[PDB]
Amino acid sequence: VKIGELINSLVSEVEAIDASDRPQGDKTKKIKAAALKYKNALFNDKRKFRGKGLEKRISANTFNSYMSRARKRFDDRLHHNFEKNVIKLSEKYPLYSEELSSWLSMPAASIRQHMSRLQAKLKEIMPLAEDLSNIKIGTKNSEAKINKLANKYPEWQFAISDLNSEDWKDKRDYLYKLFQQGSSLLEDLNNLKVNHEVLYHLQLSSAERTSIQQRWANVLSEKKRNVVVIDYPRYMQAIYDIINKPIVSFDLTTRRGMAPLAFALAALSGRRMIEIMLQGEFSVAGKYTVTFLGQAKKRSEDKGISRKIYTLCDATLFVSLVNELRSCPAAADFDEVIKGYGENDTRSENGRINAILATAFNPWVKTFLGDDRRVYKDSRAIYARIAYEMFFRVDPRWKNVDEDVFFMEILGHDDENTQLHYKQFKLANFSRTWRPNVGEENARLAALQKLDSMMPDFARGDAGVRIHETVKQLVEQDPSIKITNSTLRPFNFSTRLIPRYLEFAADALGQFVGENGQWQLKDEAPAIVLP
Amino acid sequence: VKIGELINSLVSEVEAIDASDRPQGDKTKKIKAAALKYKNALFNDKRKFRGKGLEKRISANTFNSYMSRARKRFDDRLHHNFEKNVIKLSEKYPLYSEELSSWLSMPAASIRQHMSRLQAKLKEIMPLAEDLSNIKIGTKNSEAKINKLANKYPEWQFAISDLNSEDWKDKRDYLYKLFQQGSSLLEDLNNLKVNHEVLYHLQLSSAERTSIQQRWANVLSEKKRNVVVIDYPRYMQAIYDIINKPIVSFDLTTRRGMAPLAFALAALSGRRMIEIMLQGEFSVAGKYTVTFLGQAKKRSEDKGISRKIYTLCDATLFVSLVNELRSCPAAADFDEVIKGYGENDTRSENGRINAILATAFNPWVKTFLGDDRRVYKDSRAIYARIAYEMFFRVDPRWKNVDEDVFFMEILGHDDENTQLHYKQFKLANFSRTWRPNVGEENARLAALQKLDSMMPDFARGDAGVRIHETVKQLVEQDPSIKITNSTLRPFNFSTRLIPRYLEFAADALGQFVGENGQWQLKDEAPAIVLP
DNA sequence: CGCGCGTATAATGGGCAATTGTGTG
DNA sequence: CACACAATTGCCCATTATA
DNA sequence: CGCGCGTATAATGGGCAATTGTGTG
DNA sequence: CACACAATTGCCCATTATA
Repeated sequence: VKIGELINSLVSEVEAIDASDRPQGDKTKKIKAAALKYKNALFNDKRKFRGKGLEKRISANTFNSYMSRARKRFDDRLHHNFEKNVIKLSEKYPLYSEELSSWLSMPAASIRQHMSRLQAKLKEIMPLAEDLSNIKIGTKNSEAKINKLANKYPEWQFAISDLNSEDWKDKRDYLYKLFQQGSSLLEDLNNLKVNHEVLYHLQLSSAERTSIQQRWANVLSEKKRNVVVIDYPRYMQAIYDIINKPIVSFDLTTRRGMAPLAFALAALSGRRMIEIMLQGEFSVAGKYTVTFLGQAKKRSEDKGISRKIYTLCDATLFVSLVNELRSCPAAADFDEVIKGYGENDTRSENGRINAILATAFNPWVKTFLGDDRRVYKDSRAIYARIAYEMFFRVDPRWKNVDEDVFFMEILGHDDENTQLHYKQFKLANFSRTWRPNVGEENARLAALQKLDSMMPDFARGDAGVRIHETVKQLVEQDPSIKITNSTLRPFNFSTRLIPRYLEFAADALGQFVGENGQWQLKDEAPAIVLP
Repeated sequence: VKIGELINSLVSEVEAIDASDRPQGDKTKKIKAAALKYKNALFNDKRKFRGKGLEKRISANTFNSYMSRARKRFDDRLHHNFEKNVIKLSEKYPLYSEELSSWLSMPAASIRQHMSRLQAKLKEIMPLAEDLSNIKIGTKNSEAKINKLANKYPEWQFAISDLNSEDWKDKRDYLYKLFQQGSSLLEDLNNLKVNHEVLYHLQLSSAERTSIQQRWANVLSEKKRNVVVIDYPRYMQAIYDIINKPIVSFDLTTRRGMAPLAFALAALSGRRMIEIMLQGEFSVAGKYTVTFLGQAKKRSEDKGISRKIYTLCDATLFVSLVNELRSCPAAADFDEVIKGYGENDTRSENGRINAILATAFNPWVKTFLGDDRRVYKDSRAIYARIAYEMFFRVDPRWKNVDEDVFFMEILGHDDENTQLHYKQFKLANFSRTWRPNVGEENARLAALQKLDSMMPDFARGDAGVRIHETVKQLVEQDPSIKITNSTLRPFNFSTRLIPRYLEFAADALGQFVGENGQWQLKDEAPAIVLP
């Protein structure tokens, strides 16, 4: 292609197509495996291993991203030696042959889910048995302890609660059979190979993995040692000012047009770009709380669970702006953008979206905030700080839980660990009591001071006031609009006259000429407080 | 032994002794390995695998703790196939034969340190090369970028800064040789087996490991969902009250005696018990800051680094109470306690200490705080909360770093991850302005109200006032002392008279009789605010 | 963002011997 | 005061739980 | 407490075509 | 007003960086 490094797509299929025949072949297992590895080194090298110069090969990041891609291409395919095996275990472990055997003819997509769920259940044997190996099996304290502990270990309540009942001894010895069997099953379920043989060769390499994993580890470390202070009210204000402009007030016929609004909605809820723009689903729950579904990045739990999240302004107004944005022109292509551009588009549907919006949104954001350094996804980091500083010590929801739990749940994380990435911001001038503004107008006022004063004589007759009147009218509308030569020509004023005016109204309009056209001097102190 | 489950010690050596001959033997490698595994299953089973009932075997926790022990018994011993190998790599990679070969005849204890340091250095190639593969090797911007990047990657500055200098091309191509060689070295250094062959069999088992690792994961999770609120001033006070009692004021001829003071010192600095009691080393640095050395639990960096830590009261007074405690009787056995009790004592020197102090301190702590549930090491959790609530937004030390960095550094952790265990407490009524108290005396005052009033006629002559006078004198001393029958007999008062008095002074002394002897009604609201 | 592993300390309870506590002869 | 008997301290270790 | 791994999103820049901007014929 | 030429928008993708 044009400025491409690797013809990726072709490559990726050059193998999914090859390794689909290699397993199709009449030859058998021993050699097939021998040829699969082959295929991979074919894939592997092409991208970053052999016959590659230096400043022309892709990066470790681009390498692992592409690997994920190839690997993912086999998701729906399990190890050749799998089923053969699952059977062997049914035979080997009876009390678990209903579940084990219920797998076989099932999609891989849900075997994996059934196996980890089972592994999870089995992994709880060790502790559960230790708890019992400390409980008087007699009817003295059994009733209590049992119904307390039994109700403490869900998928066992059926065999636990059945200890102190119509039966006793025999139903007990039963468990130990579920134990000694499930305990060694796990030992085998853990060792059991699941995903397709190829995957085991489509891995980076200790060398490559280790050094990436350390690099990343370093990047987020320097990050926690470099906080960026934000001015709460300035920020909050600028956001509220976006939310007000009537939906029509701004252009939405361009991908960039919906940047301000997109970033804002994201800045108020803390949801991820994709979540806002596409698969997120909200419904009001209170003035500042809204229920959410469609958390992204979940390695399929399968479940379409809902989490109650905070909203930094009327949650109703929020759900409507999201329903708005999702409609206006710029956002209608989505049902097609997703479908991709051909058999060589390896991106995900969500990825296809990112291909469009990301470039449209980030640039706006930098201007919006002042400095460049930070991006769109900062709305999360920001939001999470606010939500914290705003509701941790107040909402009786977190009475008995620590801050980490808070960041986790508010973010949708499956462990309090990943929220270590979301703490790069510090708030300067925060008040649980902040409120927006009604308004004033530096702009028109200034242009006014030079109203009639020098407008009848600024030109031959009328002109002087007709331009000024126009410019005023035009500013009163958008107290933040940039008046250029192109802004006034559509109105029909002597071309050699407009610029003559701008050079004049230069200070009242707050514009200066840079190394090109006319611009607007910086307004206030960009939410990002300098060092 | 008496109530022991496994004769551990014997066992552990029954093998270090066996597997020391197994490698001594004239037979060779192939079979030796065959026999080592053998040895292990001998160790392994004896503790938790075969020929073991159920409620009589040890726990997964006791199992992994004991494994650590056995493993650690080989620390100073490397793989048989190691040296053989290190050589092969010197040959294989020249530019790294000085370091690789400098290993060989060296203690294992420092080879391991030399290898991870080298691995670390090599793991930085990937990124460093990518940075360069984006730098104009010409003298246009080289000087700047290079001296910026070169000074950014330490053990490379020698070969990096030497790019834009007396030389150019040849010294560059040099790096790529350090790169292509170090890059594949790592790939091999990572795969290289280091520690003794046995270790690879003295492992738990996916089944066993996975389920422990999940259990633990669960225990700390329920923990972050169960915070314990502490009353800042009550707590702080009770602590300051301990610090004041002149060193002589309390018994230190018993291990328990030094509990109050030990817990207090720990409560003021946030250091670990062992750190306080034995290997910690402090020197004042300011009113509230002190420098510390001897951080425990570090898997030898080798380095005796010092970290500046906070102190919750005069850091000078602090360092003196630590120098005090470390002396008084109860703490002098330490130089011998450490040596152990024989060849069958598998504990660590620090462990040997824990064997003594832990039981002596925890019980005091529970009474001290009110409820039982929590222990000694809570001083850390507490401290870290205070230090946070106390200095995060104030000490200009953390201007550009997030809370996690704070907890980390204040704790001595090697990663902001482990500080997720130290957040179980929440402070109720915290003020950066708290101050102790001068004093009052409910006790004596009350006993006073019943002074002469009814003392001359409380008994036959004198007695009435002589006992009361004594009891008063005795309380004025210790406004918190428990007056029992034994407290007054050494003074020589009619035995059938003391109890007659206590039954009387019962309410002024604030004592009641429980299901045994006389006790003291609870004082205030134990620092642990109820739910 | 979601999934996994071996080590170095602190904490709990048992079985005794010493000391605190009560009556009372 | 001294003696008999009830509890509670205090100890150190082998287990067991946590960072 | 300290040490390790594969995936699902968001962010950056290039090469063009369209539109904003300036002079001015 | 219409035309020539300077910049800046706006786009979507293949890379590359982050959670």
